[PDB]
Amino acid sequence: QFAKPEDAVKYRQSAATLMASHFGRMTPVVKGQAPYDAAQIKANVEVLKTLSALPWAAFGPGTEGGDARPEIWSDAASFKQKQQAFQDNIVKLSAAADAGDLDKLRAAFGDVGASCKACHDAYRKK
Amino acid sequence: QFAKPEDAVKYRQSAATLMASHFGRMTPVVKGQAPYDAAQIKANVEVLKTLSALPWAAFGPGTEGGDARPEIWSDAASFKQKQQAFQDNIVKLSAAADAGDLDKLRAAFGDVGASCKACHDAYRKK
Ligand code: HEC
Ligand code: HEC
Repeated sequence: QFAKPEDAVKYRQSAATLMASHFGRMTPVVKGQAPYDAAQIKANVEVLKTLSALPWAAFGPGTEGGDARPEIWSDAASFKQKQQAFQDNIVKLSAAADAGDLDKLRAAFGDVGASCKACHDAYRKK
Repeated sequence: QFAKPEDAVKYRQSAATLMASHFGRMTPVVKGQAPYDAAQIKANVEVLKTLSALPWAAFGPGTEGGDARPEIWSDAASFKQKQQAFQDNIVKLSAAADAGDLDKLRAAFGDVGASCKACHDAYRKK
């Protein structure tokens, strides 16, 4: 869907911006500093689920650039494993949210965050 | 969810970027220049539906900036009418996509595009 590689870069950076907001805005909830409203979090995690599927299609062939490492493309199966595992962790977060289980939400949230960081450590330029 | 107004601006601009991609990537389909796969479009319009609900919450109080006109806030009911009407047009696009009705999709697509433009004309700085 991208006329030029720059358009893919802009897309995936914007998807990442939205994911960071929808994930990070729950930090105060998981820490107990903001109240836990199960319906609110369920809805927010549904948005995050949709968003968290979006970046990967924007690392398509020829879309090199931004702060994306070339090993994303040269090690395609490994990068895929990381994004699929991240979305697996998102599924677990969804299950926790859908159940209205705060303890499960905290745990799942931590696992998601670790998966974001693990990918950035390997595949995002400093 | 925004620590500073700049964070709201960044969010809504990123949501707009993603909406522009998910809407605009259908242009070749509506024009017949790319093939129509009903399932593909149904899925894409579901993503667009999710995205198209997102910008409005990021024009919250104190989030003035970017290319957002101040009349967004001083005429709150009027701006609301425009975003609600836009999402109404998105619902019509969803119905067309879900039905697998290409003629209905073309028509709905045009109405959505007109709604984007009508808001920008009134509420987005040149
Ligand atoms: C690999 C499988 C990733 C996972 C999982 C997550 N992110 Fe990511 N992120 C990744 C890359 C390769 C890049 C660079 C993209 C580019 O072309 O520049 C990013 C970037 C970000 C950014 C910065 C966006 C920008 O402003 O330019 C943010 C804020 C970000 N990523 C956040 C984020 C979060 C919150 C994640 C988990 C919920 C997450 N990312 C996962 C690769 C990967
Ligand atoms: C008002 C109800 C709007 C509707 C409907 C749509 N858009 Fe919009 N858009 C609006 C404003 C007020 C702004 C400026 C935001 C800011 O603070 O700068 C925008 C911006 C955009 C942009 C530019 C984003 C950027 O790169 O900075 C794009 C690409 C955009 N809008 C696209 C877009 C599309 C495709 C829409 C319909 C599907 C649409 N917008 C509707 C206000 C409104």
